[PDB]
Amino acid sequence: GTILIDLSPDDKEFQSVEEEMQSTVREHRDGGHAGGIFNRYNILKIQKVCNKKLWERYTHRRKEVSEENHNHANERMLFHGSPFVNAIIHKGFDERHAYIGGMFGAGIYFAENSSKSNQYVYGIGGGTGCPVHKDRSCYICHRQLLFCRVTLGKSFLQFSAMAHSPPGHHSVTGRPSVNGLALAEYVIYRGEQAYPEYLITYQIMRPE
Ligand SMILES: O=c1[nH]c(-c2ccc(Cl)cc2)cc2c(F)cccc12
Ligand SMILES: [Zn+2]
Repeated sequence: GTILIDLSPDDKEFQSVEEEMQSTVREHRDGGHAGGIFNRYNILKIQKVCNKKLWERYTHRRKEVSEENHNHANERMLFHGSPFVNAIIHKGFDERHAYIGGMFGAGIYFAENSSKSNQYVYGIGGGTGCPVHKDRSCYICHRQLLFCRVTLGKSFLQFSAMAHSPPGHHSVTGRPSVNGLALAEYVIYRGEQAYPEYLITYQIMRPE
């Protein structure tokens, strides 16, 4: 049921998505080991992901959460990087897309920093890099990230350097508490709480 609709680079939607992608790159504590060395991306394509069934599944759950949280879904737009991006856009999020060894337990992880999600495009820790060159800092191969609509509801705040949500909460927020520049990360425990709205195709760019 999924179709992908290409956005024109002249479209304001393309432009606002590209800006969120570019402006949320930061330095990482691994010095680029997992995701590569770059300060910016070359955006090749942005597509809108359209699937009526998956959208209805998302809004149904969003309404349940909202009604449990004084009519506030606490919806964010967040990045997700995964080797399973092709399954996600066709079948939605589910337990198979969880990060089992994540620091907030087995759930589905999202980032405010696009460069954090970039670390997972080729697997946990960048795996072995691109399939063609075996290079985690490959500047040639095309990568994909999802920019997703995520319902957090009442989020459990974890201050910090598929399982269940902590009782009485709909998500967990990983607040950065050592790296002063890092943005937050978030975890949901039900795949119906995210919709994969934009597929972004890009390369990381070698600093000049
Ligand atoms: O985008 C993310 N993806 C993942 C991740 C996705 C799939 C697998 Cl198989 C493992 C980790 C993990 C992750 C994280 F731990 C923090 C912030 C963002 C992300
Ligand atoms: Zn490559």
